[PDB]
Amino acid sequence: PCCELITNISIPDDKAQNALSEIEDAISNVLGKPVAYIMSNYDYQKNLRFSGSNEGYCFVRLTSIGGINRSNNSSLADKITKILSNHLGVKPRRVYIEFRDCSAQNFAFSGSLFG
Amino acid sequence: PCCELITNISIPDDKAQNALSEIEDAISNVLGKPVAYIMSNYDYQKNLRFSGSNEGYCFVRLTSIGGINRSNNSSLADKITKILSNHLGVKPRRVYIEFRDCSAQNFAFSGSLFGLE
Amino acid sequence: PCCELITNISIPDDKAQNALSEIEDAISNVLGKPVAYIMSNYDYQKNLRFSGSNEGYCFVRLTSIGGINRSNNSSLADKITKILSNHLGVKPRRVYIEFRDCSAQNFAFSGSLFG
Repeated sequence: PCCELITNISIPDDKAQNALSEIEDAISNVLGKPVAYIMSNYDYQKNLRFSGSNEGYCFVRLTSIGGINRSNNSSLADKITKILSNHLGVKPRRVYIEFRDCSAQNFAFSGSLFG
Repeated sequence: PCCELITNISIPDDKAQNALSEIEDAISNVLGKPVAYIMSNYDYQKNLRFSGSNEGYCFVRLTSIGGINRSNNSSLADKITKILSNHLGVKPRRVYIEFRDCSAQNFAFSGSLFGLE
Repeated sequence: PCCELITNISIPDDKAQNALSEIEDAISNVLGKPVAYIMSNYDYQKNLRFSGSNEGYCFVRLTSIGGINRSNNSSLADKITKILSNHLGVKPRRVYIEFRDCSAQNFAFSGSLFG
């Protein structure tokens, strides 16, 4: 799975990595997908806006081959939002999360398709 | 909705904010979605290329829970492209826009999924 | 087509664009699409993580209106991974590629829908 965090909140690299690691743990726990396949990123975007302002805000896009369903999505939305509020100080009402279900045939690793 | 602008065109932060605000207004007008629900971003990507060169270019990805259809897409393609050319100086022929639909069950706000039930 | 490269490997702009040019060539060949239609990007993301570490890694998202299929995906997965290993020094096993199909109705160019 892939976890893209896009935020106008700035924290040092170790603390950014710490937050990603906790999100990775939640993804591992809820989806049951192996660490080997988990990607995460903290993309600092100074011009990011939500609700017509540049106030602190986070958007997460989570892409997964399966595991995208009401139960998992609700669990991860709760967990990920809490992690972000804790480590980045973002208001829960300034956190959006998108869940994307993708097909195995549309992914490649080390130059070959999963199939 | 989420509106991700990716461009190799450098403009001052205040001007980037102004352009994003105008795009937000167009999105609200066409899709009927309140600004309160709109995310937008100006992602300066200096090495972004189109048609084999690093010449001025904009790519926009617009994601919305519904409202993705021929009439709305056409209207927003026209409105957004005009805003970009005006504010950024990009040539319309170097503006790409992608439209993405999302189900409410696959989108969360304040730690909870959108939709009922 | 659009090819978004996201990587925690930093290289100078001239070298970044060279890698992109080679990727563009490969895309043009495999998908039978002229360079005129190809967008590419090199997005340096220093905090990007894969498999639980911040070690050198490349993620590629390739979006096309059609041309997303086993043969094309397989061929491009092979070609793009080789390019990235050659040009960026990344290990093939830390190259992850996502292929996306987009409808022509959901893409616009020059202010008008495709096309």
